[PDB]
Formats: sequence, structure tokens, C-alpha cells
Amino acid sequence: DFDSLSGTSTTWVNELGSVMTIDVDRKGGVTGYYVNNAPGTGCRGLPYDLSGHAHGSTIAFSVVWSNGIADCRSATSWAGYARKTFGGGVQIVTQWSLAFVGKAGGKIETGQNVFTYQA
Amino acid sequence: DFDSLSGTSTTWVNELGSVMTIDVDRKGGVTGYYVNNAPGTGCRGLPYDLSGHAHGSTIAFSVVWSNGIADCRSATSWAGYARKTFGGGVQIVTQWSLAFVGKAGGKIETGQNVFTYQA
Ligand SMILES: O=C(O)CCCC[C@@H]1SC[C@@H]2NC(=O)N[C@@H]21
Ligand SMILES: O=C(O)CCCC[C@@H]1SC[C@@H]2NC(=O)N[C@@H]21
Repeated sequence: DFDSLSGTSTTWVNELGSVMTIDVDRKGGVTGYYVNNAPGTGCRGLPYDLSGHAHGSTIAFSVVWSNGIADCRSATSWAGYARKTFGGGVQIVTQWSLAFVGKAGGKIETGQNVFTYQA
Repeated sequence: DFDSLSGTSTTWVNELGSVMTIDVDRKGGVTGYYVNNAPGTGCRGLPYDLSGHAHGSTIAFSVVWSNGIADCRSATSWAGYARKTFGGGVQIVTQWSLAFVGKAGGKIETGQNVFTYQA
């Protein structure tokens, strides 16, 4: 569940080794910072503002990749559900969409990210 | 350009006839309301809180379908870019990811919405 995190600072890591530390409030508001480490992508290592909402078994959150130190001219939004693991707490299983305004003006890619809890 | 919407509050319609009012602050933060009017979907005709972030010509925002009136046990997140139409106006081209929990566990649908500025 995501209500079972109300006012808790939680770090998570996905299969590409990106890390996010989200702050879920009482109401379900998510705030936090995301750190990208995915090979073949920009803005790796530095922290980016993250915001969205959690409720029950589902969550959605967003990161624009400008932090006033590296601008990738892009944005990522995740929608995902809670998958409980056999003694590994819960996971956030997601699909992302990354838009970028680069060379070919605008483009949009999609992929799967699975985020594992780290106490 | 999305930076040019700082301190504005603008209205947008997608092809499904869903609506969003989006408040953009000085530092690019997006807050506002989504009203789903998409056929064959739940949580229709009701206002849901949306948050996100805009910068240059990219935007990302999400909506959990739980406002404490109607809860469809789902969450959507959008990412995309500002396009200038030949028509003369401006759209937000986006990919969305709908996460929901159903008959046998968590699921994730995906699709494309194009949002049109109402003046
Ligand atoms: O390279 C960019 O334009 C900004 C960073 C993009 C990294 C993407 S976002 C989706 C995927 N999951 C991650 O953890 N990182 C990559
Ligand atoms: O049916 C649900 O579980 C909640 C409403 C989902 C509506 C989706 S969000 C993506 C797409 N774009 C819209 O404007 N409506 C649908």
C-alpha cells in the first residue's frame, strides 16, 4: 500500500540503477528528488525535483530534467502500481514516457521501470 | 514556450474531450485540475488535482483518480512537448501511462493525448 508510507522519507532504486527519495505526506502528496544513472542518457548523477501523488496501490510522479546545473531539455512521467515481494517489502512497477525537445524538435520514448524499496 | 506561461492559468482540451486548467509558477511548477470525459473510463466529469513541472518546451504531469468523491484505483502520468500548429495556435503533444489494479493484479495501459489551448 502507498497510504502505509504517509509522512515517510523512502529511497528506491530501479533496474537501470537510478535512485529516487520521495516524501509521501498524509494526504498522498509526493515530493522528492530523482538521480538518473541509466546508460546512454543525460543529466546522470545530479538530483532533479520530483512531484506527484500516491493513493492505495497506485502512484504517478514527474521529473523535468533541469536543476539549474544540467538541462537535458526533456521530461519523464511514471505511472505504476504496488507489487509486494516475498520478504522484500513492496515494489513500484511502472511505465515511463520521456519527451525531449532536442535536434528533431519534439520526440517521445516509452519504457518499463521497476523500483525496489531500500530501507 | 512553457517558460512563457509562468504565473498564468491556461485551459486545454484533448481529442477525448477531457479538460485541464494548469497553473504554472515562476519556478516552472504545474498545479491545477484534470476533468476526465474519456468514453469507456471511470471517474468522469469530476475534478482531480494534477501536479507536475514544465521547462522550455517540455512538460510532465500526473493525476491519481482519487479525490475522495470517486476512486477508480488508478493513476495517470503524461509527458510531452509544446508544438506550434500551421493552423496558427499551439498544442501539447503527450504520451500517457495509465496504471490500475484489476481482476488479477496490477496492469498498465498506454496511449497518446494531444491537448489544444482554449482562449
Ligand atoms: O537523458 C535525459 O534526457 C534525462 C534523463 C533521462 C533518463 C531516463 S527517464 C526514464 C528512464 N529511467 C531512468 O531511471 N532513467 C531513464
Ligand atoms: O478510468 C479510470 O480508471 C480513470 C480515468 C482515466 C482516464 C484516462 S487518463 C488517460 C486518458 N486521457 C484522458 O483524458 N482520459 C484517459
